[PDB]
Amino acid sequence: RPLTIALVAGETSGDILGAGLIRALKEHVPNARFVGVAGPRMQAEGCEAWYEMEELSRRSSHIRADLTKRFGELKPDVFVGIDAPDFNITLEGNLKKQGIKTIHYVSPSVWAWRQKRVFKIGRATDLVLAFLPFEKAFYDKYNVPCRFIGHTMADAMPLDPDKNAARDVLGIPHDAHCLALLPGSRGAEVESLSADFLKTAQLLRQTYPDLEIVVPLVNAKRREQFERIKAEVAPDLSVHLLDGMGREAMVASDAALLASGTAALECMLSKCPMVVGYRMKPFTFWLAKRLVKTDYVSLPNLLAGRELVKELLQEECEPQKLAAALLPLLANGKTSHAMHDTFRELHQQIRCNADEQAAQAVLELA
Amino acid sequence: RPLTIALVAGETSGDILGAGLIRALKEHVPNARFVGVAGPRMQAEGCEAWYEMEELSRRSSHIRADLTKRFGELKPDVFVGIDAPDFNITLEGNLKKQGIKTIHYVSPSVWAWRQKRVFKIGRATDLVLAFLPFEKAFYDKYNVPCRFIGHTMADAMPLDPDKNAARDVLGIPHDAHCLALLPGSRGAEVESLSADFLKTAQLLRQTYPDLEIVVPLVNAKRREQFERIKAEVAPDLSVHLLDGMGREAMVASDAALLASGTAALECMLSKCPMVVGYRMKPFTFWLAKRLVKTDYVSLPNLLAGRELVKELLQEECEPQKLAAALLPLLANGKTSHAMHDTFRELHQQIRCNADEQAAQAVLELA
Ligand SMILES: O=c1ccn([C@@H]2O[C@H](COP(=O)(O)OP(=O)(O)O)[C@@H](O)[C@H]2O)c(=O)[nH]1
Ligand SMILES: O=c1ccn([C@@H]2O[C@H](COP(=O)(O)OP(=O)(O)O)[C@@H](O)[C@H]2O)c(=O)[nH]1
Repeated sequence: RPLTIALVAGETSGDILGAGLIRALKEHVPNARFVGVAGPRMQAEGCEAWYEMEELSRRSSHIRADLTKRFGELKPDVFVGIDAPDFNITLEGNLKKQGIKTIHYVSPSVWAWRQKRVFKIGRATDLVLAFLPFEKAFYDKYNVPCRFIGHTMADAMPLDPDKNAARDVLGIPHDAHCLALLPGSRGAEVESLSADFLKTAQLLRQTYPDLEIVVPLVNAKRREQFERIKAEVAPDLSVHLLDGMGREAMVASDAALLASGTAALECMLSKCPMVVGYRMKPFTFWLAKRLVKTDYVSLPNLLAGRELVKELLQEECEPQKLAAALLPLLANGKTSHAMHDTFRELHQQIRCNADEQAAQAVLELA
Repeated sequence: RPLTIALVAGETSGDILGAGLIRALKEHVPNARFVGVAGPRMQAEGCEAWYEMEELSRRSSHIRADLTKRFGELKPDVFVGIDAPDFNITLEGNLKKQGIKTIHYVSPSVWAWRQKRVFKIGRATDLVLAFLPFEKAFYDKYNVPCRFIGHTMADAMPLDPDKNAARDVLGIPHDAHCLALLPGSRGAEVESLSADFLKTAQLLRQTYPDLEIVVPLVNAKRREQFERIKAEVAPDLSVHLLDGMGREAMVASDAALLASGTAALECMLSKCPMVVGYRMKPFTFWLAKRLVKTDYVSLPNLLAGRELVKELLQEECEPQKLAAALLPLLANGKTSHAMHDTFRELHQQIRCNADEQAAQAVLELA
């Protein structure tokens, strides 16, 4: 049987990676066969599309079950889960259980929000392909086979971009200073940063009165959001509102002000000096930092030094798991009595007559 | 001169702490004088109100400037900043510069989101008053004088609450199992958790068909938000919607399902077994964890291993600071050229022909 590769892509970015992977493999094995969940680019390269990438939830669970069986029957030489970790990691695990060799393409950095998920990746995969070196170093800490392959955007973007050519595309004068404002691809980011970014540009106009200001907006919604904010904050500030074209804007500009994330890497490859501005809910940042630091989020467990009360976070905060955790407690029996007694002990440990303690602290210092 | 204490409270919770502190001090010094920013409870105990607590932004900056001068003239024996860290920490610093002894009451855990702010607290204060032991242990790590005084809520809540009395207040039958649902005091929490909490209760009704469900809602907005979600998720689930009364609901219930935060402590003091459910943006949790782990958030600095590009986060993401950071870059001179060359070096380090690397990884495993 000729080399047969199973692929699953779940988004346009993954379809691009998959098509590039197919082309490179056909160079070494022109007879290779490719099947799975394919977008139009993978299909154009010959990927058999059992399902369309756009089809990636009830339906998703059904597809993953079907692929688990079919890939099980097929026994492909390798399975490559292309990104889409919420779908592919579990699938990679199901196939590894059947002895099939699995690769996960792209570090699921956001998805792997806790140690337990790193171990899930390692158990589900024979190898992880990581774009960046510090991602490989991360998995090195866990004896998880990971190969640093470089970043495809670095292959696609030249070392020395043409600033003047980008300015010609955007109609930006070559003699003017030019500032790129990337308020973010997410609504939360745009809402948090757009006003401050506009005020920043207003301040800079005081020094550079002919400063060109280009604003690449990823989609119509984010655009309408930005115009709304601008109308209330800086109605008289003339700017270039662009539909996409963030790459052109950054290659063209002399500096960029970015929310953060993928833009900062693309900006680096554009050779545009940048300043990164970001703002997040302080309350949740504290919770996260609390968790990273202790594995807990709730005060009873911090006071007890153990998982005294059950904490179900993120994907574990789900009805079935919540109900299973509450059922022993609603029984109002032995378990509830033991938690009751520990609660009384901790209550006593922090019952100190704080008003008097504070009053004494004042009097000592005085 | 009789003992003279300066106090600043900025919210109702701080007014309660301040009034309790005033009463305890008057026990030891009935002639003591109290002045500053006082709510109605502090005033009732005799606190001279130079400003009303409700007045705590342009106006806030003006008040803090005025208090910096006046407290400077007064030279109070002690200044106590009662919570409100965004106002009081800077004020405590201004007064310490004048030799005045300062105490900050209540650990500013959320406000102190990074090391630099812990050092700010230590420089601004002679002592921090912390409700909880792990908060004191935190400041012990930084040689920041901190006194663990216990939690005032533990003083106010009895060790053995009366479940049946709370049920009588709420009209809950004594023979029924009762579940408290606290979907959160913030709109983001209610939106994220209300549906899953309702579905959880629906599942539990399958085992406890007479289960009472009490939902304490902090305000009318959060209430309207919850009813809206319930109308779409569980219109036929009968529940008790309460205006506040979270304490009564928890003392009364046999178990509680809580978003998290202050509720979990109050639930512990209510002797109600609990399950903590929480959900936050994965993307921002990763950023935070990224920062906690490295001090950076942007990919260029992670690749460089230093602050190659300026990152201005949270309170530093402000127009004046953003503009000052962009001005050297817009100059498009020596600095921009050095960042350009480093960008080209990092670009080369991750330009590896990833498609071919990935293809080779597949072929090896096959
Ligand atoms: O304010 C902005 C923020 C981002 N982008 C562009 O949007 C693309 C995708 O950004 P995203 O944050 O969505 O990266 P992802 O999460 O998809 O990897 C990037 O090429 C950016 O250049 C933009 O045009 N304006
Ligand atoms: O879904 C909820 C969540 C909280 N609370 C109550 O709201 C009070 C204040 O909660 P918060 O989270 O605002 O604590 P804070 O941040 O003010 O310290 C607490 O006593 C809780 O019992 C409630 O009644 N329903």
